[PDB]
Amino acid sequence: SNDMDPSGYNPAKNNYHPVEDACWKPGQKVPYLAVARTFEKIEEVSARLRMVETLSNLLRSVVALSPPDLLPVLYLSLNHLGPPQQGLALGVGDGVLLKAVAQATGRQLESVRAEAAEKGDVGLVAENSRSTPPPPLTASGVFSKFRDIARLTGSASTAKKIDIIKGLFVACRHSEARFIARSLSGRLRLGLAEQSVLAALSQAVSLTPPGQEFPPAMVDAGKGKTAEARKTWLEEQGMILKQTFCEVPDLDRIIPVLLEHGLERLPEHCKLSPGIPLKPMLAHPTRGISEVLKRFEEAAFTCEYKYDGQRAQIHALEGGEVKIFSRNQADNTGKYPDIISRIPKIKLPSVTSFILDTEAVAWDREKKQIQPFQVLTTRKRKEVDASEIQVQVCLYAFDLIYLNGESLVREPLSRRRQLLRENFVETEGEFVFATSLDTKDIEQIAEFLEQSVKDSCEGLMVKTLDVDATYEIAKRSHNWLKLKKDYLDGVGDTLDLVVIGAYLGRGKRAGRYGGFLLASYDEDSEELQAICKLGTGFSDEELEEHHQSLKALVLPSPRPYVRIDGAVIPDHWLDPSAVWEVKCADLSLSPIYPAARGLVDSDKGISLRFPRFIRVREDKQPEQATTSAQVACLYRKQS
DNA sequence: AATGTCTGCCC
DNA sequence: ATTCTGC
DNA sequence: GCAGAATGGGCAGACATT
Ligand SMILES: *O=P([O])([O])O[C][C]1O[C](N2[C]=NC3=C2N=[C]N=C3[N])[C]([O])[C]1[O]
Repeated sequence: SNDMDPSGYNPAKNNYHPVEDACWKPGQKVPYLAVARTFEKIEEVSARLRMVETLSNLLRSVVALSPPDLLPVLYLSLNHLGPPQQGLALGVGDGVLLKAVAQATGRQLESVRAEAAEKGDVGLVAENSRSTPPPPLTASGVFSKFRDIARLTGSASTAKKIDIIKGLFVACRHSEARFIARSLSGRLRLGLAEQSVLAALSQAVSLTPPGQEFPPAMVDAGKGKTAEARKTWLEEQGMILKQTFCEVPDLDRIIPVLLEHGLERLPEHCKLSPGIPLKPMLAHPTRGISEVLKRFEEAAFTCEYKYDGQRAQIHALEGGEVKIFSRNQADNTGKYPDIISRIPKIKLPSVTSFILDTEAVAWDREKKQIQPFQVLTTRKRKEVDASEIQVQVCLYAFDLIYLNGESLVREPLSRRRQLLRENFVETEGEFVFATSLDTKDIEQIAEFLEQSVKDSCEGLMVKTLDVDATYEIAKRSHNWLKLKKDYLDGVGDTLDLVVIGAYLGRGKRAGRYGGFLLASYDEDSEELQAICKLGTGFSDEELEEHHQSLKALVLPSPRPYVRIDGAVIPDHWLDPSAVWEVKCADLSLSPIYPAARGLVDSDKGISLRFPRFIRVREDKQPEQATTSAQVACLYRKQS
């Protein structure tokens, strides 16, 4: 009966009925166009609550009509390929994608490239493209082609990905090509990501319980509730799903349990366990110690060195298997044979399993001192052998999430940290507890902040010990504070840099400039040397003003005294004129930027770590910008 | 063999 | 990673 | 304050090209 064309699917309508308002039939694969139309409706709105309801409508229809497609539809909505620990990646960026578009349309790659840049969205290019009879795309078919792309490996694999991609585009109808392309480029731009997908899912399976006989007698379990009881109930079901997901961020595990046992019984089937990465506790920036004392009020807190390495979530399973996961739940085990072989040394004989929250820091065993993050990044990644490791690592342990088969997630940090100290064993330069200070005295805190930089850290992490001090990400994901010198007004490295070029903006930046190429003044050669790009720190209004004043400085070709070497050629070369104050966290030795090359190193120039716009220096012309010699001086002052 | 470009993921 | 902003 | 979307530098690895 339901022969509604998916082109008319409207998951945003009032009084959405999961069966009758779907654009597909019970037992039919969810059409990809149904997902694209949901994306369109989500795009058109800015209230996340409207977005969540719209997605929820789609999901309720999937649960009611096509339950096996729930997982692909969710992954499509998250724009992921599977669980984060499986390390599946498309291996497709704008390069492979635009080359695929060019072939599907007959156009030259430069033309497509130029249009994508101007429109700021590869989706608009693929959609408005003449594709110089295939069945309609389904959600699971598209999902599975994405996974086919990601699995393609070896010589000629790029051509094989382009072929799959072209096959997708030739079957696309209406808005499908826009979202296929946006999916492949990695930016859906819905205004809706993981938190809203979770809210939509918990809402969907609460209103339309999975697993009923068809047609479901219970299509809207909110209908018997007052508005206020409905809100309270959806919030509680949502919290169940979110807290479970933060401990087990694996839809492949969660969805079957959801579909079979329902959401209220989810915690009984999915729990934190070693070997499945969990979502890490994150930190909010603070702009000074006073801000720390106020945000925390009367809560006792501790300060810890903020080490400059990579987060390493170390799992030791019952039975001895050791896994190491990144901050993003990627499996880094194969990267760290040195750490696996040192686990025996770090725990008492009674420790049978754990999840440790640590920072892996590059460590010079000769000098017994910390090495910079840049050195850490020269470690091999895949399938590393333990004897060939050149850059040793020292683990700085700061949290214990799971111990001897018990979750510590609801334990306050005071207790988790005590359990860390009591059950684990320090070895200098191999595994040590984060340097810490428990105080509320500004003097000691300021001094400790100073000491951490002198001890080659970035600053401090500040964490309450007992008040709201648990590790429950679903309750507050940014429960910690980070205090870095470069956050403090007038403390960090600031530079005055010449804007030499602009890059057309993507997404909401389309039609203006999203980034800028900046240069220092090389006094000796009287040239401007590219030092970094810049794309954060301006309000939207400033960004519109920058575009409006700088488009008048656009040059057809660059000045001959403007050296950019390996930096990305700007979309618009700009007459050097505008001078901007830029803050950064650090200077780095750069493989591409020419700024100050030969003043520290004969071949490498210098770039900025985490540059951000502070303000225009309308009082300066290019010759008053920070010089390359000063950039070198700053770099050496880092020691 | 060597080099250059693209990508994913660290921050 | 930093930063901005509509809700 | 959340959640999301803009955006930064730079590495190893995987390919492509020569
Ligand atoms: O938000 P940021 O990504 O800048 O910082 C969080 C990040 O810092 C790392 N870290 C180092 N030392 C730490 C620590 N986190 C928590 N406690 C201590 N002592 C860690 O990798 C975080 O992800």
